[PDB]
Amino acid sequence: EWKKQRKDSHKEVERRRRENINTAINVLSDLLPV
DNA sequence: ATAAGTCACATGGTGCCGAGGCCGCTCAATTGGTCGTAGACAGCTCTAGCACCGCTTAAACGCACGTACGCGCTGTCCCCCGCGTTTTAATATTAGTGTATTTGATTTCCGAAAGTTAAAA
Repeated sequence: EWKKQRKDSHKEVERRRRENINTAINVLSDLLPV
């Protein structure tokens, strides 16, 4: 049924968001003096 | 309108910190069990006892009594000490050295034990 697929896709996009935040934090951290 | 998307919310869970709760290792001497032998015993016979008379006269106890002997006696000699005093040496403190003991690791020592037999009234 389609509703579980909707939930799975929503979960996937949420995970992508969560990963993007960490990637941005890491690349920002790599530039700092310390 | 709705698939994508951001977002916060809500719950997940993973990690580290005590901590009170079980647990692990060891040695005391108990008691469990088991060999083998001191122990009490099993017919026993005869020892030196200990009466059990049955004498004798050698001790012995009293009968007498006697110097010896005692026991306080008594002038007096003496000596011990109660102090008083100077001494006087006994405190009782530190001390490090100089063996004195000393407790590990053997490491020989040697006689109790197991044959084997010498000797033994």
